[PDB]
Amino acid sequence: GSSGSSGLKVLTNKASVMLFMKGNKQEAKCGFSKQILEILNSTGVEYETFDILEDEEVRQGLKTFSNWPTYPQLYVRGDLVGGLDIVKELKDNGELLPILKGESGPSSG
Repeated sequence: GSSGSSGLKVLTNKASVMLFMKGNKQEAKCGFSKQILEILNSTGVEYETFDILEDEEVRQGLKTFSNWPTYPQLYVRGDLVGGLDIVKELKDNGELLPILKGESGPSSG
């Protein structure tokens, strides 16, 4: 545990849909990094990005927490969802929108 800066869960629980990557929405190569994004966006839901470089501690602090240094990483509800390969998977399948949104409580009754 890298003593210093204790607030990961919060980060992953900052925005409905969290997306950690190098460059953040700000910068994006084009694929892989931007991919997930485009998808996280294509969904139409709400999400955000974060810096994993600027905050090295977080970098490993996350991978060490999620146990998936194979960024990017998507966090939903509370448990780690997965990486692009994963995210895309859901989306592709067509079961991400309902995963991102966050179903809860009755609708009609």
